[PDB]
Amino acid sequence: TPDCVTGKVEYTKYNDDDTFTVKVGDKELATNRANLQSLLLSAQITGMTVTIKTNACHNGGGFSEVIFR
Amino acid sequence: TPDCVTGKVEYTKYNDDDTFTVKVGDKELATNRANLQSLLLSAQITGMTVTIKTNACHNGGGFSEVIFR
Amino acid sequence: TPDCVTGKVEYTKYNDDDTFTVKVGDKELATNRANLQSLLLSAQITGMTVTIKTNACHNGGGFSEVIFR
Amino acid sequence: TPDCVTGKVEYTKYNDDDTFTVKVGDKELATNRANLQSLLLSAQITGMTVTIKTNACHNGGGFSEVIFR
Amino acid sequence: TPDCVTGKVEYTKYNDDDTFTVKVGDKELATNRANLQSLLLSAQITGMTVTIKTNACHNGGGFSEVIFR
Ligand SMILES: OC[C@H]1O[C@H](O[C@@H]2[C@H](O)[C@@H](O)[C@H](O[C@H]3[C@H](O)[C@@H](O)[C@H](O)O[C@@H]3CO)O[C@@H]2CO)[C@H](O)[C@@H](O)[C@H]1O
Ligand SMILES: OC[C@H]1O[C@H](O[C@@H]2[C@H](O)[C@@H](O)[C@H](O[C@H]3[C@H](O)[C@@H](O)[C@H](O)O[C@@H]3CO)O[C@@H]2CO)[C@H](O)[C@@H](O)[C@H]1O
Ligand SMILES: OC[C@H]1O[C@H](O[C@@H]2[C@H](O)[C@@H](O)[C@H](O[C@H]3[C@H](O)[C@@H](O)[C@H](O)O[C@@H]3CO)O[C@@H]2CO)[C@H](O)[C@@H](O)[C@H]1O
Ligand SMILES: OC[C@H]1O[C@H](O[C@@H]2[C@H](O)[C@@H](O)[C@H](O[C@H]3[C@H](O)[C@@H](O)[C@H](O)O[C@@H]3CO)O[C@@H]2CO)[C@H](O)[C@@H](O)[C@H]1O
Ligand SMILES: OC[C@H]1O[C@H](O[C@@H]2[C@H](O)[C@@H](O)[C@H](O[C@H]3[C@H](O)[C@@H](O)[C@H](O)O[C@@H]3CO)O[C@@H]2CO)[C@H](O)[C@@H](O)[C@H]1O
Repeated sequence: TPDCVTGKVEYTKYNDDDTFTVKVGDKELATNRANLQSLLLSAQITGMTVTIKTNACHNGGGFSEVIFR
Repeated sequence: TPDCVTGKVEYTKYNDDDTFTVKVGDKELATNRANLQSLLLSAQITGMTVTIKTNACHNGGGFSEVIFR
Repeated sequence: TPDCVTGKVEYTKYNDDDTFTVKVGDKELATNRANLQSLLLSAQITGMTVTIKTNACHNGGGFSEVIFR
Repeated sequence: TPDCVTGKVEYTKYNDDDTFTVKVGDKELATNRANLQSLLLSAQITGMTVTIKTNACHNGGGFSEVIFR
Repeated sequence: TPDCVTGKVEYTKYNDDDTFTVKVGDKELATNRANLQSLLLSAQITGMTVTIKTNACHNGGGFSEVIFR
């Protein structure tokens, strides 16, 4: 799966449908994997660099793959 | 969904019905989303600014949408 | 539900029946809500003040309501 | 249940059968309670003193009762 | 189960199939145990030394056993 955006998490958002949005770089991307919520908030709090891989690389696009560095 | 309140979390409370209350600004709001409990307490401990979006913007109103900054 | 004890968490204990005991103030109180375990240990580690509300305000009494401040 | 060992956690280990081993003092003990995994690793990271209570107080013995101080 | 790699966690990755990859030493290894995701990310953030034991000791190999030191 290709890299879409790499960077620090600017903000996260919990959605009415239980999905979770993350803003990294110039894109807001959303995931339906509940296990990733606490992991992503942890990366945001600690300032980790994350890479989000997705073929839906556009604002509002979905993802499931994330590299935490 | 419109913004209701934005600010640091003053206190959180676990309710007898397993819902979770948060006090931000001048409003106590509650959520039935279990996944938000650990995320909100983490935001409270670390001093994050949160924005709660809800149409029930009154004391005791419910919500599901939260932006963590 | 009336306030029972307010203070820092002195110690916590995981019980054989999966309930969880917290000592706050002059009382040991126990809860059967699994979701509260990680929340309470977090309060203990970070030194938060908690208020436990319960009508069984005696040693070994049960609770479900907790305010994290 | 009698106290078995009190001390700081030296190391923890996740096992193939989903049990979790902890080395405290001179004993390696294991638990089948999944809820204790994140609580014990948190105690390990923060340097908390824990007391494990069990009648199987020997290497490889099981436990479920833990006091976090 | 034999020791495969020991070292600090270089990066972690959440996979489309809900498995979780860790890079330690010269190998990426992945686990299907959900419970390990938060524990491994915590090890990564705090700089713990982990030892992964597995008989599939090759890049992309699976594992379930990990020692956190
Ligand atoms: O969390 C939401 C969602 O994330 C992942 O799927 C993403 C999009 O939601 C999905 O529409 C997209 O589909 C791809 C095909 O996989 C690809 O073969 C084709 O070339 O393009 C479409 C549209 O871009 O895939 C992305 C991930 O790359 C995840 O796979 C999915 O289960 C779900 O978790
Ligand atoms: O966690 C509790 C609850 O939060 C969200 O719902 C909120 C209120 O509980 C709900 O009564 C309120 O409904 C609104 C409609 O959104 C609005 O379209 C209609 O005109 O008026 C009613 C009454 O105010 O909505 C808020 C959130 O905006 C969440 O949506 C719900 O699933 C549940 O989680
Ligand atoms: O986690 C254990 C338990 O906590 C809460 O219940 C507490 C006691 O376990 C329960 O015996 C006690 O019952 C009260 C009645 O609610 C009250 O109406 C009556 O007058 O007195 C009895 C005895 O004090 O209530 C406390 C909490 O106040 C929680 O409600 C329960 O679901 C369970 O989680
Ligand atoms: O997590 C594993 C396991 O821990 C707890 O049980 C422990 C041992 O695994 C169990 O064999 C042992 O049983 C004792 C009885 O307590 C005692 O009354 C009897 O006389 O002898 C046997 C020793 O062979 O007890 C320890 C804990 O004391 C936990 O109770 C169990 O449910 C399980 O979680
Ligand atoms: O999380 C993935 C997976 O991890 C553990 O299994 C590992 C490999 O996935 C599995 O293919 C490998 O199988 C071994 C046999 O156990 C061994 O008897 C034989 O000699 O070699 C094969 C191939 O290497 O075992 C490793 C762990 O050593 C875990 O056991 C499994 O449940 C699953 O969680």
